[PDB]
Amino acid sequence: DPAKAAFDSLQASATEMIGYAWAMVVVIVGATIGIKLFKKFTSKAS
Amino acid sequence: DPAKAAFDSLQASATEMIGYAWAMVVVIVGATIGIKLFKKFTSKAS
Amino acid sequence: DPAKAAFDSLQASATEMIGYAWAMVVVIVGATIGIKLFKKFTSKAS
Amino acid sequence: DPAKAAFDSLQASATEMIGYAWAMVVVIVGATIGIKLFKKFTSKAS
Amino acid sequence: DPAKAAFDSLQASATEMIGYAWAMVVVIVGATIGIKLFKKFTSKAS
Amino acid sequence: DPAKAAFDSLQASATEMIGYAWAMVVVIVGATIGIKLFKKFTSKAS
Amino acid sequence: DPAKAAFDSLQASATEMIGYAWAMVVVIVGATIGIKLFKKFTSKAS
Amino acid sequence: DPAKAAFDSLQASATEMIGYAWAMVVVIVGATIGIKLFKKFTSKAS
Amino acid sequence: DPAKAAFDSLQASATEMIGYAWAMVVVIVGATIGIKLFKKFTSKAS
Amino acid sequence: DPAKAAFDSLQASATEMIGYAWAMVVVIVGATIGIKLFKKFTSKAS
Amino acid sequence: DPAKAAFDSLQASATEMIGYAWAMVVVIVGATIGIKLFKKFTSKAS
Amino acid sequence: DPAKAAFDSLQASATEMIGYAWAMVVVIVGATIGIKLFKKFTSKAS
Amino acid sequence: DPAKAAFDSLQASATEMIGYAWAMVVVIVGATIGIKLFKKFTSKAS
Amino acid sequence: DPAKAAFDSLQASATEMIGYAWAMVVVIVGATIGIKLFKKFTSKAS
Amino acid sequence: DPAKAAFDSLQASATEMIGYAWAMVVVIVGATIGIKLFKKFTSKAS
Repeated sequence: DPAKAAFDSLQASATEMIGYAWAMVVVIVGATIGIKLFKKFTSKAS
Repeated sequence: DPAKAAFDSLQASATEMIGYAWAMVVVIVGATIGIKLFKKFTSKAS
Repeated sequence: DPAKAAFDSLQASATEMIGYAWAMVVVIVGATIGIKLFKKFTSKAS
Repeated sequence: DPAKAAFDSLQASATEMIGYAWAMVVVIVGATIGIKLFKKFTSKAS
Repeated sequence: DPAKAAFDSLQASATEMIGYAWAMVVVIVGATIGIKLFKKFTSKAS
Repeated sequence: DPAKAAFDSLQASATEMIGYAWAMVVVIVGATIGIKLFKKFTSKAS
Repeated sequence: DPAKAAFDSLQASATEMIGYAWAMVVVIVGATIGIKLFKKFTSKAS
Repeated sequence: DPAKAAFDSLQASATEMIGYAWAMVVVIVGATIGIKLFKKFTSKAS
Repeated sequence: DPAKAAFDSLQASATEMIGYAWAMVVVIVGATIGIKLFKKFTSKAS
Repeated sequence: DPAKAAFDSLQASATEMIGYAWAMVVVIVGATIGIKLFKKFTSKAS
Repeated sequence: DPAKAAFDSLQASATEMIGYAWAMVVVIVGATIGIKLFKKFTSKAS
Repeated sequence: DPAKAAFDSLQASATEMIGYAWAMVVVIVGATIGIKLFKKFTSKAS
Repeated sequence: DPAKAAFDSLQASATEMIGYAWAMVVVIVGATIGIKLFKKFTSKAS
Repeated sequence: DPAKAAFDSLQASATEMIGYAWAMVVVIVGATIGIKLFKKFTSKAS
Repeated sequence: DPAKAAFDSLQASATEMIGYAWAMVVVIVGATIGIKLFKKFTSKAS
C-alpha cells in the first residue's frame, strides 16, 4: 500500500520540525522573561 | 455483481486513510497548543 | 415487450449503486467535519 | 432518507466535543484567575 | 408533465435539509459564544 | 408549416422550467445568506 | 422579474437580524460599563 | 442583427441588479460600523 | 471566390460581438471593485 | 484599446473614495484625541 | 509563421496591462499606509 | 482466445503506470506539506 | 517515407511554440509575485 | 517502454524545481522573522 | 532550462525589495523609540 508508507514519512518529518521549533521558543522566551525580571528586581532593590 | 465488491474495497481503503490522518492531526495540534500554553503561563507566572 | 423489462432492471441496478454511494459519503464527510471541529474547539478552549 | 440519519450522527458528535471543550476551559481559566488573585491579595495584605 | 413533479420533489428535499442545517448551526454557535462570554466576564469580575 | 408550431411548443416548455428553477434558487440562496449573517452578527454583538 | 422580489426579501431578513443584534449589544455593553464604574467609584469614595 | 438586441437586454438586467446590490451593502455596512463605534466611544467616555 | 467573401463577413460579425462583450465586462467589474473598496476603506477609516 | 479606458475609470473612482475616507478619519481621530487630552489635563490641573 | 506574430502581440498587450496595474496598486497602498501611520503617530504624540 | 491475452497485457501496463504515478505524488506532496509546516512553526516559535 | 518527414516538421513547430509560451509565463508570473511581495513587505515595514 | 523513461524525466524536473522553491522560501521567511524580532526586542529593551 | 532562469530572476527581485523594507523599518522604529525615551527621561529628570 503506497499510502501507508507515504503518511509514515510525512509524520516523521513533522515530528522533526516540531523538535526544532521547541528549541527556538526556549531561547526567545528565555530572553523575554530574563529582561522582565531584571527590570523588576532592580527597581525593587534600589 | 462486480459493483458491490468494488464499492466495498473503496470504502475500506478510505477508512484506513482516515485512520492515518487522525494520527497526524493529533501530533501537530498537540504541539501548537503546547507552545501556546507555555508562552501564556510563563508570562503570568513571572 | 422486451423494452419494459430491460428498463426495470436498469433502474433497479441504479437504485442499488445510489445506496452504496450514500454509505461512502457519510464516512468521508464524517471525518472532514470531525477534524474541522477538533481544530476549532481546541483553539477556543485553550 | 439517508440524509436525515447522517445529520443526526454529525450533530451527536458535535455535542460530545463541546462537552470535552468545556472541561478544558474550566481548568485553564481556573488557574489564570487563581494566580491573578494570589498576586493581588498578597500585595494588599502585606 | 414529468418535469413539474420532479422539481417539486427536489424543492421539498432541499427544504428539509435546510431545516437540519439550522439545528446544527444553533448548537455550534451557542457554544462558541458561550465560551467567549465566560472568558470575558470572569476576567472583568476578578 | 410543422416547424413553426414545434418551435413554439419547445419555447413554452423552456419558459416553464425557467420558472421552476427561479423558485429553487431563491430558497437555497435564502438559507446560505441567512446562516452567513447569523454567524457574523452574533460575533460582533457579543 | 424574479430577481427584484428575491433581493427585497433578503434585504428584509437582514434588517430584522440587525434589530436582534442591537438588542444583545446593549445588554452586554451595559454590564461591562456597569462593572467598570462600580470598581472606579468605590475606590475613589473610600 | 439578433445579437445586438440580446446584448443590450443582458446589459440592462445587469445594471438593475447592481442597483439592488448597492442598497443591501449600505444597510449591512451601516450596522457593522455602527456597532463598532458604539463599543469604542462608550469605553473611552467612561 | 465565394470563400473569401464569406470569411470576411464572419470576421466582421465577430469583431462587433467582441465590442459588445467589452462594454458588459466594464460594467460588472466596475461594481465588483467598487463594493470591495467601499468595504475596505470604511473599515480602515473608522 | 478598451482596457486603457477601463483602468483609467477604475483609478478615478478609487481616488474619489480615498478622499471620502480621509474626511471620516479626521473626525473620528479628532474626537479620540480630544477626550484623551481633556481627561489628562483636568487631572494635572486639579 | 502566423503563430510567431500572434504571440508577440499578446505579449505586448500583457506588458501594457501590467503597467496600468502597477499604477493603481501604488495609489491604493499609498492611502492604506498613510492612514495607518496617521493613527499611530497621533496616539504616540499625545 | 486472442481477446483474453490482450486484456491481460493492457491490465499489466496499467498496473505499472499506476506505480510510477504514486512515486511522483509522494515527492510533490512531500514538498507542499514541508513548506506549509515550515511557515507555520517558524511563526509560532518566534 | 512521407510520414517520417511530416512528424519531424510537426515536432519542430511544437518545440517553437513551447518557447514562446515560456516567455509569456515568465512575464505574467513576474508581475503577480511582484505585487504580492510589495503588499506584504509594505505592511510589515510600517 | 516509452512510458518508463518519460515518467523518470518528469520526476527529475520536479525534483529540481522543488530545490529552487526551498531557496526562495528561506530568503523571504528569513526577512519576515527578522523584522518581527527587531520590532519586539527594541520595544522590550527600551 | 527556462525554469532555472525564471526562479533566479524572481529571487533577485525579492532580495531587492527586502532591502527597501529594512530602510523603512529603521526610520519608523527610530521615531517610535525616540519619542518613548523623550517622554520617560523628561519625567524622571524633573
